[PDB]
Amino acid sequence: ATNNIVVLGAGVSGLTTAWLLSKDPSNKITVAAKHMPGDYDIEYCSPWAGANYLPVGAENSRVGQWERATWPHLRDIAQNHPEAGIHFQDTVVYNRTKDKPNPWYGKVLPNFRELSKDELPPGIDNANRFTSVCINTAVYLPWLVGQCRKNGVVFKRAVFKHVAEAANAHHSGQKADLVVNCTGLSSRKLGGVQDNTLLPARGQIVVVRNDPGLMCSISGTDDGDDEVTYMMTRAAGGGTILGGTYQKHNWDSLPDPNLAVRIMKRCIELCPSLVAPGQGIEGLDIIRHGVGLRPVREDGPRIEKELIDGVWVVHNYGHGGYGYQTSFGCATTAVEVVREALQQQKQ
Amino acid sequence: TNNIVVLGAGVSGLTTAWLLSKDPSNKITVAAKHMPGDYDIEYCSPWAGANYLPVGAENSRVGQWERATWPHLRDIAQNHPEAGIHFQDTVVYNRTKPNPWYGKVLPNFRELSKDELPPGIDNANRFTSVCINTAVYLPWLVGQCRKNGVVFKRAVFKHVAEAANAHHSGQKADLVVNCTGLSSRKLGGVQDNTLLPARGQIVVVRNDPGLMCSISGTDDGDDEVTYMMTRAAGGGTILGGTYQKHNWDSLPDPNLAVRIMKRCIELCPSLVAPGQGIEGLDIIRHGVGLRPVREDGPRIEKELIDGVWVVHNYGHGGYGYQTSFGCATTAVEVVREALQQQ
Amino acid sequence: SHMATNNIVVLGAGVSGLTTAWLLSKDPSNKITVAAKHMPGDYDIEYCSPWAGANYLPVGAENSRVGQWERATWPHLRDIAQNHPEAGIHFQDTVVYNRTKDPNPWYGKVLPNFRELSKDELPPGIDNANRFTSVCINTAVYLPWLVGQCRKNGVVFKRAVFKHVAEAANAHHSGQKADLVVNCTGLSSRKLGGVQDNTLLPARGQIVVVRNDPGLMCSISGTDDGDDEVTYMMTRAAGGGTILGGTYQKHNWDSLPDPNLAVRIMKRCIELCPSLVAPGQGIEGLDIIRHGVGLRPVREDGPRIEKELIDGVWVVHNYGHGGYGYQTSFGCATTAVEVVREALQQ
Amino acid sequence: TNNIVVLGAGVSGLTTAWLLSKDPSNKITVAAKHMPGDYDIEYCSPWAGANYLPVGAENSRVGQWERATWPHLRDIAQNHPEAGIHFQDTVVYNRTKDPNPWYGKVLPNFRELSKDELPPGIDNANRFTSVCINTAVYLPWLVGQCRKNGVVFKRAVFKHVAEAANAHHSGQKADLVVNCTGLSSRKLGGVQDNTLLPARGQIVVVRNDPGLMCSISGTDDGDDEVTYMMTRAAGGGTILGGTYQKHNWDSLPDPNLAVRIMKRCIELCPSLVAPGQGIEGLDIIRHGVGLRPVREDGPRIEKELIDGVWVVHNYGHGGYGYQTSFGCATTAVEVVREALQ
Ligand SMILES: Cc1cc2nc3c(=O)[nH]c(=O)nc-3n(C[C@H](O)[C@H](O)[C@H](O)COP(=O)(O)OP(=O)(O)OC[C@H]3O[C@@H](n4cnc5c(N)ncnc54)[C@H](O)[C@@H]3O)c2cc1C
Ligand SMILES: Cc1cc2nc3c(=O)[nH]c(=O)nc-3n(C[C@H](O)[C@H](O)[C@H](O)COP(=O)(O)OP(=O)(O)OC[C@H]3O[C@@H](n4cnc5c(N)ncnc54)[C@H](O)[C@@H]3O)c2cc1C
Ligand SMILES: Cc1cc2nc3c(=O)[nH]c(=O)nc-3n(C[C@H](O)[C@H](O)[C@H](O)COP(=O)(O)OP(=O)(O)OC[C@H]3O[C@@H](n4cnc5c(N)ncnc54)[C@H](O)[C@@H]3O)c2cc1C
Ligand SMILES: Cc1cc2nc3c(=O)[nH]c(=O)nc-3n(C[C@H](O)[C@H](O)[C@H](O)COP(=O)(O)OP(=O)(O)OC[C@H]3O[C@@H](n4cnc5c(N)ncnc54)[C@H](O)[C@@H]3O)c2cc1C
Repeated sequence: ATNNIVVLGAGVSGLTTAWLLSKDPSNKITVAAKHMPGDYDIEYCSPWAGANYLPVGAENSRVGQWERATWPHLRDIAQNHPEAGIHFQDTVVYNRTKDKPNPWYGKVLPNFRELSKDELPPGIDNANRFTSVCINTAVYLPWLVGQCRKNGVVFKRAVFKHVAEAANAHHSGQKADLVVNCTGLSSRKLGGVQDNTLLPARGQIVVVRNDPGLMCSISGTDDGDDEVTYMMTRAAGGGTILGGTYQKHNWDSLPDPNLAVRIMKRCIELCPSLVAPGQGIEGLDIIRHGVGLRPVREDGPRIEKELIDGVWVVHNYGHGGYGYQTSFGCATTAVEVVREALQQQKQ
Repeated sequence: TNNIVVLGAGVSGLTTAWLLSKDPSNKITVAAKHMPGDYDIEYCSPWAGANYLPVGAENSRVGQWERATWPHLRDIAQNHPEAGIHFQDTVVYNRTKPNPWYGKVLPNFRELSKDELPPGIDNANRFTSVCINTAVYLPWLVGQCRKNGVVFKRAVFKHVAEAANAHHSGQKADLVVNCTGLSSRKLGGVQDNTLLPARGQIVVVRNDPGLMCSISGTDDGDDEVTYMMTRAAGGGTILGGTYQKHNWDSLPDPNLAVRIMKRCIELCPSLVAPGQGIEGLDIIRHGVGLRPVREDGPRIEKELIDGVWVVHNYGHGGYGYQTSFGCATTAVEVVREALQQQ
Repeated sequence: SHMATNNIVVLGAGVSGLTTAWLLSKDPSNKITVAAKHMPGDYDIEYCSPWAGANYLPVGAENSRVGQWERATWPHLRDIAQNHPEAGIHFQDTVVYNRTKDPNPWYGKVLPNFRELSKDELPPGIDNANRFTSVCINTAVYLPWLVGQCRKNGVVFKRAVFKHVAEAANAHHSGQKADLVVNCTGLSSRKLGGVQDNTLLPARGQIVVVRNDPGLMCSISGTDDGDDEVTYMMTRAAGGGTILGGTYQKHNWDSLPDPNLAVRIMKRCIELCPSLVAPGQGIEGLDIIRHGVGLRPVREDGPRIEKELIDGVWVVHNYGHGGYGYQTSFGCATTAVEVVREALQQ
Repeated sequence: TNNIVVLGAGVSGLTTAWLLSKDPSNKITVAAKHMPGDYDIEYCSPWAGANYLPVGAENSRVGQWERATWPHLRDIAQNHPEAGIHFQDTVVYNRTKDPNPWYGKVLPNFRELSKDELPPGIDNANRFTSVCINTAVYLPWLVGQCRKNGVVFKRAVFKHVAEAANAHHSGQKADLVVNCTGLSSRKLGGVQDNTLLPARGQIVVVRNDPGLMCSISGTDDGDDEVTYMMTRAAGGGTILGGTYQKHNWDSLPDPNLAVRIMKRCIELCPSLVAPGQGIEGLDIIRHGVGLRPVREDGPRIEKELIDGVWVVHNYGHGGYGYQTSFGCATTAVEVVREALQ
């Protein structure tokens, strides 16, 4: 007794859901996707990410629980599988006086300490230090492809205009029993879905060779509500990602030079160890610039079943700026919605 | 214990670092300007198809390196699907403008009879070779190095000797292996005047034709070729191509792209649905790399430069993946030789 | 009773901004600064004008505002084509096909050498076809030519970026606060402070620029390749190259040319007017220069030309020209001049 | 009627076409791959600043051409504002870390800076008025001038120079081809000039108007990096430079080089930004890279019978194609006229 599943999409959400589904021997799985790991394109968010684990959800929220559920998997991969491109990094988070002390992730993440009042920079209300992970997305996304392959997942280049078409793309040559929709921001335009609550949150990055040795971030800036500051160093020499930008309803794919300059200035002033004692922006050794669009949904991630044109579909999209840090938690819930959808299909 | 900096993180660098990492007396840093995940004109490896299609003559250095590399690639395609290499049926058509040595090497080798060969075609070979999804394989190689304790660092060097100061131990490296490819033309203390780019333009499509096919030449020009190959694990199909010596142009030419796409659908029509032309190709993107061609082929040899022992492994032209393990095995041999003198 | 002066800032340097600047400059009473983020010679998705074909081929209903602006614009364009070859406009023979899937249009009484194509001559699946002489603008010559025409009349051009329309009033070259600002920011009026026009939307248009000169302009009213895909061609004056189109994708901001869209544009164009290539050739006979994508500044109510007081500054809008900014330019610029003269009456 | 094909539409071709067009016995086709409005690394002209800042020795071919060029540029700036040429105040700083030039006798209000006027680390400095060309207005303006005189323009790619003689708008084989292909003369058939080489120049285009052209003799960032700025006429933007990299063909702007251009420029002339601002004070339009067509012997202006066609070359202008444009064009016309007999 087998189930033909097409996972539509090959970003974090598609790859993590396909991998977890593949652990069930009754699932025969095709990952069908327009863009694959190795691709850089504005329609494909996953490779643009930093990425790190830095919870943004409230303790009792859906997102918060998803973040909480994801950590043990990411820690497991970081501890046991150096081939996956995940490493542990010391992390500092600064919260400005113009604004949260002792967050829930303090009980979860290793080496959590709250910094003393005399250790705080001017303008900072509270700060904390802890161990978390930075994901080298360029190594990790193909690692997930690889893990899916070991469990017999077949990958296939495809483009669909409507979600129900994905059910005709299963490698068996037979109709899929279920389609899992991990199209992210493309679910805004995809037929049978057309989710109007989706919006891009544009994110510009500068990729640099300089290794500061820790992840840094501040709660806000004085450059505007949509210009943020963070940095993280990717595992396995992948480079340092300097950010950033959070521009809702902005679709612009091309790095803006002014914005790039301001990210770099904000970064070298937040964590000066990026550069030598005397230096400004010129001591950064830039690899490239980049821009992705965060698939922000009004109510956050949509993980639910829907019978669409006589095809059972389990959605798993709308992960905004937290798709990696919710990935395993979200994929797990999706695995259960798939089970539930097939259980209704069986009877 | 030997503090080795591998300068470079393309196929040559990664494959050599991996073979070196098998020796526990080696402490290995990979230091490089560009890493897997990067697309840049200075970084050839991501631009490759890539496949195994020998170009060296039987008893040439290149030929023996190609011969030595096959069992490594076969084993990876057989036993490690996570690496992004799979077996593919291959066709090689030879025009007018037979029994090649790889016929005794590659599985399922047959030569085509004249009743099967189209007009203007002299002879053809059919066989099983491999296609490498380089987007998966390059990071896989990073991962295998990582699993063996290899440390990866982002670095830029003006001079080859500087790499000896980038070792992750903090101590001065005993040896630097120069795996900088085409950058060894300008690299301090190497400055190799016999290196030239052979520009290669590609078209990346979603269409899976089920096989690799290539021809010995085209009517579109001396420097224009036809090949296609489908990458493993849904990596896409690579349509080629171009071999343009002393051409450094990083940008895809729209005219060359259309010609690539025209020649490919004519060579192997199963790329497209019956009666479709170029519009039938679902195009992912275009691409351009520069092959690091060297006149005397790959340079693998030891040299004392500014106190630092240097073993070069560069100048692999269009055949860096298909000589990777073979060249890296020679590099290891020369590394042990240079360390014994030390 | 001193020399009467009006300090005007024209905000924007695309066709709307430039044509309106030029018309205002012919009044010696006006002292004019053109302040703009992008200028002729720049390529950017925020700047629609250099992406245009561009031709004259009316889309407005006879008695509609757009239609009347189109009619008013032809004389100016024809005169420039007639008398000023330096401007990069030339006349070209033009054919339009109206398919059976979708007859004596008003421009038949305006444009020279017009004819209805016969019952015998209409190709399969076409209800009506018309041939006529119109104009093709080499935008890469014409936009800088308009800059030059403004400069002759002492218009000062200044690079500037504003978050709010009122800030343009502080950008006048005289050092004094502007009396009026002309808002010609096209699609950027969606986001610009004090304007925030939610009725603006992009209509993405992708082109292929080629070397091949068919010696005529030709379009069709629709295609088999979807509602958002169209077919046209025009050859720019003065060796400017041939523009192959196209695409009309509402609510699509994508700045990058899609290679599949490019191939289909070229396939359709090869079909519609075969003398692009030497017969026996397909797409490979085209000598491609480059690909290009622009976003047409579509407004639901068409072009906004009205006076508004935003903060202390009188503002005259002239934006929302969609895919017809060149063929309405002089018509629209004339109305704005009159609205400016209206607001200055105080 | 002399049927002339001018092969190429950068400064060399356009200026030469315009000069030849003033003789009514010439029927001229400008045939070119790339035309004004295009951006491509095979097309050098739109990547230029451009300004007049002579580099040739007093009695050299180049310096003579620079000298003869000035009055043409001065005149266009004086009487023809529509052409996008700008009079600009100019300062040239010579570092002590790295002399009364001949152009002191050519350019208006030239004066050496006094001892009190020299900044720290500066040996001597020259102040004068020169010209900045808005290449984006001026190139199309030249096309327009050619058009007014009956020059017809044709998009065309040729693999061999002699083929250009078949592209004449009359339909008859051209009496003469003018080779104005710049760096493309290295690969173009019948020419294949191996003394050509690229000198790569990266620029930053900014909105900030400093009010003057600033230039310095050298850098602390290595020989192949330079420092200059110039503001284009008619709101064309300010061009920040730069680099001079022999044999580098690279078309992509390198971000580290860009950052260093911007720092050197705000340090050379701080009125680019406001006091307190660094590189964030610069309002960037875009980055760009062109390849100067450097030739060993400088510009090649001579007749050559290639196949059955008379070819007058005018290429290899390096970083001085604009400031020698008219000088060189005039000589080419003389060479053309002779070749017709
Ligand atoms: C600058 C930036 C930094 C970020 N940093 C972090 C971080 O530090 N931590 C974190 O957790 N998150 C981060 N994110 C967010 C994270 O990148 C996203 O939430 C995540 O990538 C969403 O992945 P996805 O699989 O849902 O969508 P995608 O990555 O967009 O994948 C969608 C898949 O569906 C395919 N597809 C879409 N439509 C079709 C179709 N019609 N037919 C066939 N295939 C289709 C696409 O090709 C693709 O394979 C960041 C995002 C940005 C932009
Ligand atoms: C279109 C195309 C198709 C191809 N197809 C095939 C194929 O089918 N089969 C096949 O076998 N081969 C193929 N090749 C050839 C293959 O890509 C090359 O032979 C191979 O990638 C060269 O590898 P490399 O590691 O030696 O050099 P590279 O891949 O160029 O790596 C060089 C490394 O050195 C680093 N580096 C350089 N300079 C410095 C510096 N100064 N400081 C620090 N680091 C530096 C770079 O950042 C990089 O990490 C193809 C090539 C092209 C262009
Ligand atoms: C592919 C394509 C083909 C077309 N073909 C034709 C055709 O054949 N015929 C025709 O009539 N039309 C055609 N069009 C339409 C035409 O391009 C537009 O209608 C016209 O360009 C709009 O001009 P504009 O000056 O109003 O806007 P723009 O060209 O975008 O000019 C806006 C100006 O405002 C400036 N600006 C904006 N915001 C700010 C700010 N905040 N601060 C400072 N400056 C700012 C911009 O930099 C720019 O200088 C075509 C369009 C496309 C996309
Ligand atoms: C960053 C930078 C700054 C500069 N600043 C200055 C400055 O301040 N002052 C100054 O004087 N100079 C400056 N220069 C130099 C100047 O830009 C060049 O010297 C000049 O533009 C060369 O013009 P050209 O017409 O000879 O060559 P191009 O501009 O390259 O034109 C060559 C023409 O030939 C055509 N062509 C080539 N091959 C073929 C073919 N095979 N078939 C058909 N057509 C062909 C091309 O398409 C083109 O139309 C600068 C250059 C750079 C890169």
